[PDB]
Amino acid sequence: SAYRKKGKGKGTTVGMGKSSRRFINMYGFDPTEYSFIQFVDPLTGAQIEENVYADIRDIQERFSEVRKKMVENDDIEMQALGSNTTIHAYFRKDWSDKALKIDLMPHNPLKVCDKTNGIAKFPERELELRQTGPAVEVDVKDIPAQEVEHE
Repeated sequence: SAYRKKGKGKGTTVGMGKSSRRFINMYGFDPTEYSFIQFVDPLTGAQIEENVYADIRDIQERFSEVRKKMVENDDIEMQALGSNTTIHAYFRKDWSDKALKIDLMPHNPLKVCDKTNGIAKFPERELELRQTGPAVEVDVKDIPAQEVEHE
């Protein structure tokens, strides 16, 4: 008697795969809104936030600071004092695209006193506050503005 059972020969087919995937997502936004009139002085260059119902009481209050530093700094003597009425009003375009520059004056007109030839004016009446000058429209970026610089 005799027997031979040779074999038991099998194999294995294994196979895996690396599953690695990167991803990058980021999006910001600068939601800014501003609708008002920018007040500025022609003399030096004061700055104040005025609106449709801007009250002189306010503009005069903050103005005190500007004028204070001006005279304090000691730069002039009567350059600013010589004239203190005309104000520069900076308006903003409808779509805040361009910037309008219009100057305005107070409602306190004066007159000259003299008892000798006091009629050196043209034949007109109702002489009231007239337009001191035309308006200047220029892009906020166009005008000489100290654009903020990134840190």
